[PDB]
Amino acid sequence: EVETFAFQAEIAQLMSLIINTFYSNKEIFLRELISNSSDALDKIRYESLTDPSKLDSGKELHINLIPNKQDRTLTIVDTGIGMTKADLINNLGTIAKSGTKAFMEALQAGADISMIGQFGVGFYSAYLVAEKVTVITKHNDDEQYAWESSAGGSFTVRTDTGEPMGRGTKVILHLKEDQTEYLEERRIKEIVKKHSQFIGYPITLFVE
Amino acid sequence: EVETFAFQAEIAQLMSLIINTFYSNKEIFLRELISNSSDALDKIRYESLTDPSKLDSGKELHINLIPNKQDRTLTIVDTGIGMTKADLINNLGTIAKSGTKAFMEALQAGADISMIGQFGVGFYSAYLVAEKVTVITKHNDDEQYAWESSAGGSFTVRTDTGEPMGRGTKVILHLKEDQTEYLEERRIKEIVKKHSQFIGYPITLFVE
Ligand SMILES: CCNC(=O)c1n[nH]c(-c2cc(Cl)c(O)cc2O)c1-c1ccc(OC)cc1
Ligand SMILES: CCNC(=O)c1n[nH]c(-c2cc(Cl)c(O)cc2O)c1-c1ccc(OC)cc1
Repeated sequence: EVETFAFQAEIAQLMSLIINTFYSNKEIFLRELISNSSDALDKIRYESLTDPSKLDSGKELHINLIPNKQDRTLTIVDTGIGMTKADLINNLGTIAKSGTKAFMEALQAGADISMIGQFGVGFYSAYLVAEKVTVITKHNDDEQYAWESSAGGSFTVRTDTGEPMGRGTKVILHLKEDQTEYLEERRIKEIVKKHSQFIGYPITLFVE
Repeated sequence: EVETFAFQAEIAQLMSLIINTFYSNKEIFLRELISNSSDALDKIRYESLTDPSKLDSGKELHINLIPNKQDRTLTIVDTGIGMTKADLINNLGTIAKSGTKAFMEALQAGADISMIGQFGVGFYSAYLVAEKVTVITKHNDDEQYAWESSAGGSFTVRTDTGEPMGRGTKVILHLKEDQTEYLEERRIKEIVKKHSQFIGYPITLFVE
């Protein structure tokens, strides 16, 4: 049912750098994950331009933000192109090995962690606030998978038989104990307004 | 030999807005075109991860900047994934119709033209400095095409029989008469250093 994989050495090193570096401006994770959602949404939209049946799995192109104080999770859902099993395994559709190398040569040259997205590995900023991350995804050319990691050098992939989602990607952030401010409506609103004001898809902040 | 197409109404409107709006910070075009080259390069690299024969048409992943004062052109070449004929026709692989709409709702809300790339239509900033633009491209799954436009509502596409390039995209900017500062080594260097310092591919500035 569940396969376990090792992160390539460079990705594991990126993940330790994000987890262990003292760095206070953690809120940029939300921008990186929304921006990722926007890229996936752009992709399904571009595909629908020549093949409208690509949208048979859902015409709505949007991003939802769902906080849950009881489970201590912030979930980001989008109706973008989604990922195949192979995409999930190859670093969630990123060029993360070379992107990590570039990012680290910048960090030497003075840059800081807020610029991680410029190197294509913005996802991993999720580990600034999350102790575990679960990625649930559905691409038109494959079944629904769940990817999951709590860092420490490994991730899992399983075929997800739970809630079918049609098409897209759901990112569930199991928040660190001292990071529950990102479940507060006021705070999420503030971050979205600050860093994500010109995203070309509706972003709905669910309430509790 | 040569097909002529009309820009969708919204793209034509974007192109008039870029050409006719008084706006002095024109140098951002280079950043947008390099960043486009970087995205294409990321794509061929991601593809090679699972199918290394994708790089049979060239293993080198780079961006060259070639000024020519005699022809009055700045050319940007990259060895990225390239575009099929259909990509060229569908707004150079962009979601330009919806991206233009978003960009224009931002311009109402106070944003300026330097943020065009946040809406996926950064290419068209080329018309801040160029009176004509020629895009020559080669994707693994198709032949070599040349796209061309001097705005005014139309572009052409032809199958390019001239210099074969293996794989990638070449953007040739026929500069406006008052915009020849972007052929000066000092100036191009300055712009690349300012706006394009963390691009994960070597950028070579050719000399004359
Ligand atoms: C290749 C076809 N699929 C995709 O590209 C895709 N599909 N879903 C996502 C995606 C990834 C993350 Cl991490 C996220 O938070 C949201 C997403 O939609 C992505 C995705 C993958 C890689 C990215 O690198 C910047 C950004 C988004
Ligand atoms: C779908 C497969 N091909 C590509 O995506 C592609 N190939 N070459 C380019 C490209 C486009 C421009 Cl305008 C440029 O200046 C440089 C490029 O490499 C692109 C490209 C297309 C769209 C883009 O939108 C941001 C950015 C780059």
